[PDB]
Amino acid sequence: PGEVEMVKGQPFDVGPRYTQLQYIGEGAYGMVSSAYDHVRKTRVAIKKISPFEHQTYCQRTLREIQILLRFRHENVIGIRDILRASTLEAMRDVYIVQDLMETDLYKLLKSQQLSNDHICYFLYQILRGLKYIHSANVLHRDLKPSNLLINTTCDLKICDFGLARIADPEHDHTGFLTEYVATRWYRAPEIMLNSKGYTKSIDIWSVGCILAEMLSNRPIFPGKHYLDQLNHILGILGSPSQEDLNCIINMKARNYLQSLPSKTKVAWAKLFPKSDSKALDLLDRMLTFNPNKRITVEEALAHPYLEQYYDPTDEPVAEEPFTFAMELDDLPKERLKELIFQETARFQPG
Ligand SMILES: *CCC(=O)Nc1ccccc1Nc1nc(Nc2ccc(N3CCN(C)CC3)cc2)ncc1Cl
Ligand SMILES: C=CC(=O)Nc1ccccc1Nc1nc(Nc2ccc(N3CCN(C)CC3)cc2)ncc1Cl
Repeated sequence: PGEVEMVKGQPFDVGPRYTQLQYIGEGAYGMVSSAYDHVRKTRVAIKKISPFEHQTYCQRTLREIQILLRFRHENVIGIRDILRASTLEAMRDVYIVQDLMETDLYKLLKSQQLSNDHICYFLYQILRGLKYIHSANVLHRDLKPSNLLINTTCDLKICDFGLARIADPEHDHTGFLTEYVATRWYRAPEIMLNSKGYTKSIDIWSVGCILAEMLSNRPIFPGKHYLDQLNHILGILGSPSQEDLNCIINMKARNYLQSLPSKTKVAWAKLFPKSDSKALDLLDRMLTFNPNKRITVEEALAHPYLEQYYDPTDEPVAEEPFTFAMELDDLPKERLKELIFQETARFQPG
């Protein structure tokens, strides 16, 4: 009693309110457990984050905490509680308490073919969530099936906001083949050509890839390495039009694109011969090569595919947009640590 429960050889020091911990899964500097909450008498998810040796991990922890404490929406995961030591020097890790969900879309797509009904309704919930996120000018930037939690009543919640940023269209440009952090398979084509992923179109692309994946139970663009990802995308979308090329003036990007043999766009109905044609039309508009011609989240919700669920009076938006200065990303990790201490203060003490 009063012990420190181990999860996979890692102490999870969340007693006495939270006990009976079981492993759920891991990310790069994070481990998630389920636990019993003795105060609310229910099982919860607890994420242990140990970020304070790396500036980039600190950036991501603060970013996710600042965003999720300020968001409240049915299709976005909430923060219920945060535990950390009483003093800054003692604080070596942070525990984020969240609603325990049954599964993720990744798991579900590995285990079963979805009906059209389920595909449609998951897509709607993803877009409903994303409307709220984008209404605060926040970009998720890492939407994929494993970042979509699902419970036993088919409720879906978006999670993992560690790579989120504010839409910043004035500084989106970068060079050809610039390094990128988000999961390769869900990266839009422009990430590899001229874009830092600072506009809302990059989340729409990822949602397109998720729809494709829900229709066929496999990733649509599974690149084996950075450039291969672009090549997979162009293999299906075909040779960009001249109008779309003329929006790219990075010389190396254009010359790469212009070196490829001519190829016409593959008909979605040929890749997805047994899918609803309305779903394929929406997929077409989400996976457009040119980010400027890609459908917006509002337009996607209004699309005929989602018509059984579409209800703009029941699709709320955030109070107010958010701002995060570029200079945050240059703060020493000791300063990020103090901001995480501050942001988590309102949940003290145990
Ligand atoms: C939301 C992003 C994130 O933290 N994802 C993640 C990754 C691994 C483990 C847990 C987890 N987060 C949460 N999980 C749940 N519920 C839940 C998710 C996944 C499973 N399975 C474990 C094995 N695979 C990772 C998928 C199936 C079970 C339960 N609830 C809340 C959070 Cl934050
Ligand atoms: C939109 C573009 C597209 O997908 N078109 C295309 C059409 C046919 C085959 C491949 C491709 N594209 C790719 N091809 C390459 N490299 C490559 C270079 C030359 C050739 N030739 C050599 C001689 N030529 C006469 C025919 C084949 C083949 C492949 N890398 C990446 C890709 Cl994505």
